[PDB]
Amino acid sequence: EKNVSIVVAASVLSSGIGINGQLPWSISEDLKFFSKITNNKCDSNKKNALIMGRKTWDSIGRRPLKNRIIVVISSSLPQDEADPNVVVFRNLEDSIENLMNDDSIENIFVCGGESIYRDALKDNFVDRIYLTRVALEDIEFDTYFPEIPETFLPVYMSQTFCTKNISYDFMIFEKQEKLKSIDDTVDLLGEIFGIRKMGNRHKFPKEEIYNTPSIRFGREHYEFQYLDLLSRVLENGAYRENRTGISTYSIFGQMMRFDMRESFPLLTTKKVAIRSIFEELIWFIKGDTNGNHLIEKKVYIWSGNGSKEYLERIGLGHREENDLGPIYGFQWRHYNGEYKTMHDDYTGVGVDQLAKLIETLKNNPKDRRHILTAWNPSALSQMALPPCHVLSQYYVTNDNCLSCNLYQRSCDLGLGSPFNIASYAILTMMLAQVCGYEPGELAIFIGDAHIYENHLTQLKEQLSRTPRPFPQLKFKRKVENIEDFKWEDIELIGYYPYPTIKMDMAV
Amino acid sequence: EKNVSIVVAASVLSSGIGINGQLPWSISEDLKFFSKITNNKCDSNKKNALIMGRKTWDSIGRRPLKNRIIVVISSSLPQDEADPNVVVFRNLEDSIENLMNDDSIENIFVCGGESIYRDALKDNFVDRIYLTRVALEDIEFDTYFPEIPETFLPVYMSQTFCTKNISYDFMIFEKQEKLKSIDDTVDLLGEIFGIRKMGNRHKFPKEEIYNTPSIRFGREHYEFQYLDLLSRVLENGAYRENRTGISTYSIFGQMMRFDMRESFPLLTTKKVAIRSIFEELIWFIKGDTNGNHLIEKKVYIWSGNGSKEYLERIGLGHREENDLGPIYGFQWRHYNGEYKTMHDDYTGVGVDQLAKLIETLKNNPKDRRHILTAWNPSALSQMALPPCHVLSQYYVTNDNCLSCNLYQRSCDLGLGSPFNIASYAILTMMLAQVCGYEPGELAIFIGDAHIYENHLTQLKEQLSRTPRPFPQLKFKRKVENIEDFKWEDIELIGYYPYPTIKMDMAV
Ligand SMILES: NC(=O)C1=CN([C@@H]2O[C@H](COP(=O)(O)OP(=O)(O)OC[C@H]3O[C@@H](n4cnc5c(N)ncnc54)[C@H](OP(=O)(O)O)[C@@H]3O)[C@@H](O)[C@H]2O)C=CC1
Ligand SMILES: NC(=O)C1=CN([C@@H]2O[C@H](COP(=O)(O)OP(=O)(O)OC[C@H]3O[C@@H](n4cnc5c(N)ncnc54)[C@H](OP(=O)(O)O)[C@@H]3O)[C@@H](O)[C@H]2O)C=CC1
Ligand SMILES: CN(Cc1cnc2nc(N)nc(N)c2n1)c1ccc(C(=O)N[C@@H](CCC(=O)O)C(=O)O)cc1
Ligand SMILES: CN(Cc1cnc2nc(N)nc(N)c2n1)c1ccc(C(=O)N[C@@H](CCC(=O)O)C(=O)O)cc1
Ligand SMILES: Nc1nc(=O)c2c(Cc3ccc(C(=O)Nc4ccccc4C(=O)O)cc3)c[nH]c2[nH]1
Ligand SMILES: Nc1nc(=O)c2c(Cc3ccc(C(=O)Nc4ccccc4C(=O)O)cc3)c[nH]c2[nH]1
Ligand SMILES: O=c1[nH]c(=O)n([C@H]2C[C@H](O)[C@@H](COP(=O)(O)O)O2)cc1F
Ligand SMILES: O=c1[nH]c(=O)n([C@H]2C[C@H](O)[C@@H](COP(=O)(O)O)O2)cc1F
Repeated sequence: EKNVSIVVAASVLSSGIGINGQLPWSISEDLKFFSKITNNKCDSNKKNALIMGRKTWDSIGRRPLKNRIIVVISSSLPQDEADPNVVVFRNLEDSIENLMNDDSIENIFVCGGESIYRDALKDNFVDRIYLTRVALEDIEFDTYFPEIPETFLPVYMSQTFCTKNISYDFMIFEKQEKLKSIDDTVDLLGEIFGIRKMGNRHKFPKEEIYNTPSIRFGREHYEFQYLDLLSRVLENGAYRENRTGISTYSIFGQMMRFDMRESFPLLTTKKVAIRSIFEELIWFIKGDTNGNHLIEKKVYIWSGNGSKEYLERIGLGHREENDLGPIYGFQWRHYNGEYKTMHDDYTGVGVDQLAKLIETLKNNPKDRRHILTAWNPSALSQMALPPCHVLSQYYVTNDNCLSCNLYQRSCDLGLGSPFNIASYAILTMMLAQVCGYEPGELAIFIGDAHIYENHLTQLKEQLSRTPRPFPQLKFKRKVENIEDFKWEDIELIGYYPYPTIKMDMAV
Repeated sequence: EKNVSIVVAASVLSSGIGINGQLPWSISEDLKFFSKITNNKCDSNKKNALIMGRKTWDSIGRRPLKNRIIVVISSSLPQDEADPNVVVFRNLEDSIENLMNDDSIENIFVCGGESIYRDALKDNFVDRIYLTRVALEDIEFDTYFPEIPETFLPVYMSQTFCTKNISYDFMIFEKQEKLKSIDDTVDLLGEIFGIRKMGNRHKFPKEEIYNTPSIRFGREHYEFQYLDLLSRVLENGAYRENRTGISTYSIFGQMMRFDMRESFPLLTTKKVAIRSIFEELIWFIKGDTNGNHLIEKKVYIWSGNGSKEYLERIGLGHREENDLGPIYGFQWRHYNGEYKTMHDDYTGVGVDQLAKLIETLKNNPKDRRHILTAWNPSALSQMALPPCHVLSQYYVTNDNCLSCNLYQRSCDLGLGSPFNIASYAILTMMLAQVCGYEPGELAIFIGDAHIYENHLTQLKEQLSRTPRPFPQLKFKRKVENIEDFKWEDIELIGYYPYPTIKMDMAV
């Protein structure tokens, strides 16, 4: 028995694959993907067979594919022995004669329209599925890819790629059937030493809290860098109290890694409020600490830490209603500046870290001191809340890309973390355009990674959703100064998330 | 054809296993390891056979081991059928009849003295070796474990454990003989997209720069967290210039993780100057920036950045010879203090972060703001060198352990990194004793991880050395204040490193 794999490129939601006898898109890299997989063989004196329907055979110009033998399923095509690279069969079952008879065929690929896909799955001929999920859904389709049967399980999901501002993935599905001593030794050592063995302090998450657990070795989509951290906290998190009335499950010392070259790290397993994230970031960039300016733009994330009852509770009753004090955006633009109120004019006072960062990224790109800090011990007592994202470093690669590292001392994985991922991604892209670079990578290093106990049912629901390709984010215009960005300048392309999940903030 | 494994506990350097008819040590957990490994079986109605010499049979009191059959090799013991749990054979080869005849034996273990080990290896009877490396060498031995033949390769090396201040490892050696489509798909995607696929920017290190490459899935010893970072830089490092004349190979965004409960992360692949590391750390704690105080104690690590030629070169010619300026230990003890010279009295000026950190660690252990920073933009111009270890956070676990996270913007993997690993480990243990806790974990997050080009032959030599168990570090007395620590108070137990490697610092 030889292998029979399905190759298909379908839309991410409705699984559309065609329109009016052709594809709904033109993605060059996806065709090169089709070519390399269908040519991938082990024996030199053998070829692969590509099965396709007649309409698909028409759509490719009715011309052969090099180094391969095309098999056309048709009820009315002549079975002429003229073309040795193209053969015609009357039904799909007969065309699977290559298995038993033809020993010159190594592997078999099904890749030819809805009619052939649906019959190849209903008759249980397919061993593996190569799916290319494309992020295009507000268009018209007339040919779809059938629903994948439950007998298949995902084993691979690539990172998100981008062609002509279109996001797409690459997945592999395997059909289900019915080193040995190293794992045993580690288990025995774990029985002897309790939590003395550090592995037992970092236990692998159980399958019941592992997002898409059938993907073991192919967890390439960088949203798994966030989802697996959720799983790691649910497994190893210590129940601990904190300044709020809501206890958490907390571990210490974690990291996440994200790409920004070919996609934008906005979570797809939950609809993330991208507008509020931006309006908070430009609020930091402008140097503003007036909490009213966010409420005037219908952004209330800082209303909890900016009520008169909260400020008098922490010893800042002399402060105005939403005067959050010297915080993010006051240490960015006026570091070590004497803070009075939020209405005063601070032009010239303090150290403008953001300005020095932009000027250093352009004049000395390979400098190792592109640092933006917000942890100022002399001003902590005056802040409405100590900074969570305390320090960030930036890096110019040899191909003119801008990467970013962030250390955040405390991380609300339910609310703050999805914001921190997107917020510092936008900041890096802003810094890249003003400095003339392209976006690079984003790494976030976390101290107290925790989950609030009132987010448990919500985050467990989020872990039940298999991720979708990351969207794209582009700027509509090039700005003179970094302060000039507006919400209308941001174009979010290809974002098809799961429904939003409500989670209450702990004050 | 059953399995024949060797179980042995030998010294780390000389491979001593016995003295005067008994063990050179008493490690309880190692006996539980011997028991669990020799009892590990698959069939309920089968037993394992334990082969041992006569003198070894004497050393265990001539009493049986539960659920197992002991096989004694002796030329003079009576072959009485009285005891069914003990059988005697006249030579080692005859006793390997367990393979052909007794189908009631599942696995075979050789574990009985130098004479049996050497004959079992010279006759090629052993399939696998379970080695427990013990860090005790300045004692007396009379029975040794033979040199492991080249036909064996290590496949596992556990973390370092500790019993009665003795460090030890657990290794597995396999004998050499004569998830398939996922790797193919990822390789094809790497051909289509160049450095567009993030995996190609983080290529797995080649075997020629991978320390002990035969250990694929068992790289548990946390010195591999440092050695693999060296391998990762040699593979992906971009050749970049910097403020010095010595270029580096640099990557961005890396992390290392170390245990501190059962061992001390002092590198064994190179003899690390631990005294200089400590004398620099207490120099930081005391708040001292006078570089002469380190030179007076024969510690010259800061002499390069504190020469009259270097200081005048970077615009500090007004400064005294070794006046390094407000640096580590001046932001620790006197944050935001106006720095004059190194001779002035700074008692009372600035924010004492170290004092507040200790007081916060004791009074509010689960607080999420145990932060010690050294990045002060207002003082960077006055420093002889901006801080490399810029910010650190501390964490109290539910079992009264103190963990530490460090963000390092720039990392000299040849010189600074071995110091940074050990230094912040010592600092965390000092903070743990003054606050009444035990050492926890150490995680180091790195920005610009690089290797200087004049360290290439040296670090490749270091990568050729298989690691040894981490040592132990204990304090001889409980101190009143953290400033009271002295070098004589530190006892380094079980440190048997490889010879030191000379590497020049880039000024
Ligand atoms: N995104 C992707 O990966 C792909 C998309 N497509 C798109 O899908 C569309 C085409 O698919 P689709 O509409 O389903 O047409 P098909 O490609 O499935 O071709 C159908 C033809 O195959 C023959 N056929 C099908 N079933 C049988 C049967 N049971 N017995 C005998 N003959 C059979 C018939 O030929 P006959 O009339 O001669 O009897 C039929 O007309 C196009 O738009 C194409 O571009 C196609 C391939 C891949
Ligand atoms: N750290 C560890 O893992 C272990 C350490 N040890 C230690 O090592 C020491 C003992 O080892 P060791 O000194 O080598 O003594 P052995 O344990 O190897 O026993 C030797 C005896 O086995 C018999 N024997 C050996 N070879 C032959 C042969 N070719 N034909 C017939 N009989 C043979 C002889 O018994 P006879 O004289 O009756 O003929 C010989 O005296 C002890 O200190 C023990 O504690 C032991 C086991 C494990
Ligand atoms: C059958 N078909 C429709 C089509 C389009 N995109 C797809 N995409 C995927 N992922 N899977 C499919 N089955 C698929 N099929 C095809 C098949 C081949 C070519 C084609 O020109 N292939 C060249 C591509 C050459 C190149 O781009 O380098 C080859 O050599 O295979 C176009 C459409
Ligand atoms: C043959 N021998 C010497 C000895 C000591 N340490 C070793 N350590 C290792 N790693 N490997 C060996 N072969 C070894 N052998 C032995 C064998 C068994 C026991 C013993 O008492 N074993 C108990 C373990 C008792 C316990 O768990 O405390 C068992 O149930 O097997 C002591 C010494
Ligand atoms: N404990 C604690 N956690 C914090 O995150 C935090 C912040 C920042 C912040 C970030 C995000 C939110 C928030 O509500 N996000 C949302 C989530 C889902 C759907 C919609 C939204 C939406 O905002 O529309 C609130 C606050 C300041 N102070 C804090 N304290
Ligand atoms: N560029 C750059 N790199 C740095 O590491 C650095 C430091 C800290 C430091 C740390 C270590 C050394 C050093 O020489 N270590 C050794 C290594 C092997 C064997 C012996 C020694 C020994 O000292 O005895 C020098 C300096 C201050 N300023 C710096 N600038
Ligand atoms: O950007 C943010 N990210 C974040 O994770 N938090 C959460 C983390 C923690 O749950 C809470 C309070 O921090 P702490 O209790 O350490 O003072 O703020 C707040 C932000 F503003
Ligand atoms: O504790 C230290 N750790 C460290 O890694 N360096 C190295 C890193 C780098 O090679 C150099 C400073 O880089 P730069 O001056 O360009 O920021 O010092 C120096 C220390 F003092």
